[PDB]
This record gives sequence, C-alpha cells and structure tokens, in this order.
Amino acid sequence: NFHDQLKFAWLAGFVDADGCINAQIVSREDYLLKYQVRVSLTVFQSTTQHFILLDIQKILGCGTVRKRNDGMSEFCVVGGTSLQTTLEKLLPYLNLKRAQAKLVLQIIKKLPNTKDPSVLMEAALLADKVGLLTDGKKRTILAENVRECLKKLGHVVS
Amino acid sequence: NFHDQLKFAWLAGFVDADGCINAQIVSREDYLLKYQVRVSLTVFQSTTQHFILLDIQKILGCGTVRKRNDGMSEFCVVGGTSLQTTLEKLLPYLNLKRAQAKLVLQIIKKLPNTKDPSVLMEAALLADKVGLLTDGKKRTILAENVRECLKKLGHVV
DNA sequence: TCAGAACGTCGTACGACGTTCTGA
DNA sequence: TCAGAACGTCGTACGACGTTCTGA
Ligand SMILES: [Ca+2]
Ligand SMILES: [Ca+2]
Repeated sequence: NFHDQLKFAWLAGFVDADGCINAQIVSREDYLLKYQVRVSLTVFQSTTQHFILLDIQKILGCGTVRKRNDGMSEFCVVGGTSLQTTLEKLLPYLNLKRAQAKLVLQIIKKLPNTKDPSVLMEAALLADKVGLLTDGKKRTILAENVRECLKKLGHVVS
Repeated sequence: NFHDQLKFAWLAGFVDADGCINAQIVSREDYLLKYQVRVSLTVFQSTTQHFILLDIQKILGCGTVRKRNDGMSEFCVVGGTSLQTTLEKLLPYLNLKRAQAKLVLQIIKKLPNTKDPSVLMEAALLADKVGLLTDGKKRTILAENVRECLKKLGHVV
C-alpha cells in the first residue's frame, strides 16, 4: 500500500483536475417521495485515451466505464456503497475537491434512511450545498423542489 | 522522502489531467537562426482557485504564476534549466503525458547547442512530434518552416 | 418501489497555441 | 543576440447536469 498510496495520490490529482465529485437531486417517478439524492464520483477523458479510465477502475476495484456519443468517455462510481469506500481512499490526497468529498460523505450517512421525508430533505439540502462548490450552470432540481413536493405529498419536514 | 513523492504523484495526476507539457517553435526575429525551440510545463485553472497554482510552484520551487485576462490562471515552467529538474520529479508518476515528458527531455539535451543550425533542426523536428501528441489545432510554426528558413539563411541541413 | 447502469448534450474551463515585454 | 516573463485568445475536451434502461 506504500505503493497503493502513490496510485491514490495520483488519482486524487487526476480527479482534482479532470474529475467531478457531486450530489444531485434526481426525479424518480416511482419513488414514494418522488426524489433520490444521487452521489457520484466521475472522471472524464477523450475516448482516444479511453484506456486510462479503465486503469482507474482497476485501481478502485469498482465503478463503470462508458463512451458517450460525442467522443468523450466517462468513469463513474455511483451510490453510497461503492462511493464511500472510494472517497475514503482519495480523501487524504484531494485538494480542490475535499469540500465536495466531505460533504458527499455526510450525505452517504443519510442515504440508508431516506425513506423518511425529513432525512431525504436533510440530504437534499446537503446536495444543493455541493452544487455551489461545482462549476455547474444547468442545475434545476433544488432542495426547495423537494420541500414543495414533500409537503404536497402530505409529509411534514421543517 | 515519501512525503515529497506523494506530492509529486498528486502533481503528476494533476498535470496529466489539467496540464500541458509542450514544445513549440517560436519566431524570434533577433535570433541569428530566427527561431527558438521553447519547452514548457503549464497548469491551468480558473482564477477563482488561483491559489492551487501557487501551491504547485511551492512544491516545484520554481516557475511563474499568472492571471490571464479571461478568468483563467496559469502556472508555467519555461526552459531547459528549470524544466529538466521538474520533469524528472514527475516522470515516474505521469501516465497520460509521459511521452511528451520524455520527448521534451530529449529536446532539452539539445538546447545548449541550438546555435548550431543542424542541432536546432533536430530539436524542431522533435518539437513537431510533441505537437502530434497534444490536442492542439492552432499550430502554425512547423519544422518545415525552420528548414525553409535556415536554407534561405545560407545554412546547411 | 428502489437505484445503479447507461445515456445525451449545454456551457465553459481548459489546453495549447502565438506574441510582446523585459533584461541578461 | 538570447530567452524567460508575461501575455491574449481560439476551439474544444471536459464538467456537470438531467433522463432512460434495466433489474433487484
Ligand atoms: Ca479542471
Ligand atoms: Ca484534461
């Protein structure tokens, strides 16, 4: 692992630059609560170097690689189980994205209990908090969307 | 020390992603041979995180930081002396860009003798091979232009 | 009902050039 | 004459979303 820690450090550098540690509110039509707080780590690269994404997945021992239809490729670790393990590996070497990683780790604490509306609501608040740290400009689903909906659904939060 | 090389491994990962190890032929009108082969490592980032570039310079202990006029900032290490040292630190850890690093290291061997047009010509040929590895689409000055010019200048390749 | 796998694309933060300033 | 320091900006390779597919 003296060896491994060099890999993780390298990877941390790569994610700090060409990566994206994020947390979204995704609409889920068949969820009782209508929404999920998705958490993810993602690495982007031109498909012409698709292989490096496969090397990251080997390093982490989880996650998926895909080519998108525009010449780009992506590596993605989605969801509490895989992500938490991944982020603890990178956390000591992350510099730019340590805020998002720590925040996402708080979200992951909550995900087992997001069938409870107040918990789902907590997580979504945290999710918006991550979105302020990123360079996103297309984010439309906010915590206030969740709060309006939860209320309309008959639940009680604040 | 292992703490240093965790820094360099991180830096390598950062350069691999948001960096640029490069070689260009720059026009220099007061040069006898009219051209320089410039070598450089550069790290880009939005000025809103200007500070990270200052950390990289602290880690490398050389190079310069600048704010560009479009919200971007850059950390640059230019030229053989400081560059060779930098690239040797990162080389064990670079993955995407190890080819440019090695190629540029070949160029750096030649730079102390680029008053010799035959040597300038070799360097310029190498600088072209680095450019084929980058995603550049704006490259104008090729080795062919150095050769055309040297010959016009009365030199022999 | 869940929720990852797999996906499609908008907007710019990068990359990667070429050029002028400065001074050895 | 050199050659880094400092520069200005074009074109896209990224980021960072939101949506459909699949199956537990
Ligand atoms: Ca970046
Ligand atoms: Ca990149």
